[PDB]
Amino acid sequence: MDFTKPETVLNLQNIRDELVRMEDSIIFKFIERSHFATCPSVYEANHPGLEIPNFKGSFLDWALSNLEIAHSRIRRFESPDETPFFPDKIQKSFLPSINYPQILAPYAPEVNYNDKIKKVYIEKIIPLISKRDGDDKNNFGSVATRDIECLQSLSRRIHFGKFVAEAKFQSDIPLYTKLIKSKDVEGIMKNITNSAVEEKILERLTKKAEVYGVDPTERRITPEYLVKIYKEIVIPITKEVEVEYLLRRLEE
Amino acid sequence: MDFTKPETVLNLQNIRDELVRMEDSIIFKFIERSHFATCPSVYEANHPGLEIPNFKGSFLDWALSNLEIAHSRIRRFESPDETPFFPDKIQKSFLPSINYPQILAPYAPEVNYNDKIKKVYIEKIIPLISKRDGDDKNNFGSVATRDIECLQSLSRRIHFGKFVAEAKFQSDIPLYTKLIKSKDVEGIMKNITNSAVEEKILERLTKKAEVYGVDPTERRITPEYLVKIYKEIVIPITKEVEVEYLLRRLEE
Ligand SMILES: O=C(O)[C@@H]1C[C@]2(C(=O)O)C=C[C@@H](O)[C@@H](C2)O1
Ligand SMILES: O=C(O)[C@@H]1C[C@]2(C(=O)O)C=C[C@@H](O)[C@@H](C2)O1
Ligand SMILES: N[C@@H](Cc1c[nH]c2ccccc12)C(=O)O
Ligand SMILES: N[C@@H](Cc1c[nH]c2ccccc12)C(=O)O
Repeated sequence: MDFTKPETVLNLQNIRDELVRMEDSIIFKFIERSHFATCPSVYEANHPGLEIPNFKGSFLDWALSNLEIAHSRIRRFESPDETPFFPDKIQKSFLPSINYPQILAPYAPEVNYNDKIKKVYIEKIIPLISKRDGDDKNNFGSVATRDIECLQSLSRRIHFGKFVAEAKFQSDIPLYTKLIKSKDVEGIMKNITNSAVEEKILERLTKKAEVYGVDPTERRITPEYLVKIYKEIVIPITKEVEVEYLLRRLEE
Repeated sequence: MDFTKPETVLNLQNIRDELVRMEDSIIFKFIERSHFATCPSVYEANHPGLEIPNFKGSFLDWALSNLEIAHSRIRRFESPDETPFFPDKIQKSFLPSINYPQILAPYAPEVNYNDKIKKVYIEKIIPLISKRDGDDKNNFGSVATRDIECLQSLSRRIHFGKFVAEAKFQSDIPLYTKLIKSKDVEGIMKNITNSAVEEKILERLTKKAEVYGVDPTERRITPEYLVKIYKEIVIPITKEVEVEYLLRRLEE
């Protein structure tokens, strides 16, 4: 799977292989975040103890958005597989453009669930993966930066749906063209769901969590929780992006 | 703790013991609700697909209010520990009155947070305890009825604050009389907060959630979430009722 070989990019298998390598990345990232308390204050927008000059949002917010700006400048978002958590704040690259062939539809950047991911991450995931409950009054930076690692991997993974979505469309235009004109969610949802795969995925996760989540010489990550996270969130939103991308596919 | 032994009712310990038995009730209720999707449509007031003849409100609304009426008739609300979610719609009992001695101040019925509880329950709790996200197009009744079980236990528990509040007042009139005339929230808040207890509570919850939330032969309820719910909502609003009841205590 290379971005300058549209064929390898739109291959459904190659895509799944890539999602797989990501499983480990996410696990690792979770494991790292697991070393710190939940740190409520990091996520509170405009916390009194952490007022950020000219900024409405959370500590995490500041850190993340800033990083997105810096990165935007060095071509981060002109890569189709990277969708910004703060699209309203990203500048243009001061580096000559990498001219990636179009592999997706022109509106792809507009398909963007980060808003959700971030909320669910903070509300549902954190409680599952952190040591204690409470503020680690002098690790907010440590926590935030890690949070961002998680968030950027989740977003990459999830937004990969677009590639899958496109891949599936391509492979039976009529079936999908029919479904899309109809705005037949349930029908589309039915066709993209492939439970067999979803299941085998949760199986790997459980093993990985077992072997990675424990010092081989315990439980920095709970296998059940890792499954829960994926099963309830990761995989549901990935599909949720496929339908979305699909509805607008015939668009224009 | 018997309602016809004012002394056992106003005992701070007996009261805490009763709040404890409730922990399990709530857990059980959560666990039951956990079997179904979030079912957005149940909570939407006047949903097009579920228009209820002569009724402005949600499906849940209809079901709950109706039940409150029926119950009111058979003496439900003349019991001090039961505070109505729909006080504006409850009738009088067609059964001879149980004549409970006054154990609380006369305005107690007026101290009523259901409005909040219901909103927070729907917005914050549901997302934490349900299987999937989405409408289970043919379980709205199943979901609603369960929702009501949760709501009625939460409300009972939370409004128990009044009893605690009264209990504490009684045990140092001057301190509180002083505080109340002053409208000294923070002072009152400080005196009723007893972190030690709050903490031991969250400890039990975590264990219970572990043992109850899993088939002993998993995770119908997440221990962390159960704590979150209590820590963030249950316990905060219970206090919020104690101050409220307290401010109006000297009233008249
Ligand atoms: O075809 C696929 O492989 C993709 C990925 C997906 C996931 O989230 O892992 C797995 C199974 C499918 O039901 C969906 C979602 O599309
Ligand atoms: O004295 C008490 O026992 C009550 C109950 C309470 C709770 O919500 O559990 C626990 C501790 C106190 O800080 C408050 C709230 O008053
Ligand atoms: N992988 C692409 C885009 C990219 C991904 N992550 C980044 C972070 C910073 C800058 C660019 C990127 C590239 O570097 O060409
Ligand atoms: N426990 C009281 C009041 C009560 C509680 N829940 C009820 C439901 C319906 C009718 C009455 C009640 C009684 O039954 O005497």
